[PDB]
Amino acid sequence: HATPCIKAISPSEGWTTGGATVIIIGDNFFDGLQVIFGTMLVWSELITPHAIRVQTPPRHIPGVVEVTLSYKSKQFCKGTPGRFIYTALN
Amino acid sequence: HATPCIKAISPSEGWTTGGATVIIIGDNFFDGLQVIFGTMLVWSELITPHAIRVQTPPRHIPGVVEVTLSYKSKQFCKGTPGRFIYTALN
Ligand code: EMC
Ligand code: EMC
Ligand code: EMC
Ligand code: EMC
Repeated sequence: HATPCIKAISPSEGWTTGGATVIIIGDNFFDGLQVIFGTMLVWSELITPHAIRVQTPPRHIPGVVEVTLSYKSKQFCKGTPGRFIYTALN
Repeated sequence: HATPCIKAISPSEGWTTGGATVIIIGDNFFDGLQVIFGTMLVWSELITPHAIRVQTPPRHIPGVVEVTLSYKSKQFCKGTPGRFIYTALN
């Protein structure tokens, strides 16, 4: 299908303080594609039609989150969500 | 420990004629790092310590290649190399 799809993300770990640049790669990306990162909608930008750059949001609490894709307030469910582990320095 | 390594490549397939923009994600990337497509070495452009950008070199014959990294004429090899598949239009 031509539905947006995440292959992998790097880095897949980051501090709770956030702000680190994450690259999401996969299939069928387009400008306007929204990225949802631990439930927060983040600013994003296509590097190519196969790569997206986002900054990690801050997160109150350490642990695994999902990275998913959405457009016009409607999420896509093709494939496997990106997985990102927040860690606390503290 | 601090060694450049490939997690994934997007897209992982290209035409034998080369020139395609490819994003490679991983860890420990830096300025001046080079990429080997089977036997062909190309330059990269750093995006973050976790992603680089290359243009695929042409390959005379279609097929699967191992993708590895290099710096100062010295190839790295940590973990599982990347896989890129050349396809012919003909
Ligand atoms: C299911 C391939 Hg991004
Ligand atoms: C978990 C359904 Hg997009
Ligand atoms: C530890 C292989 Hg990027
Ligand atoms: C041939 C695996 Hg460094």
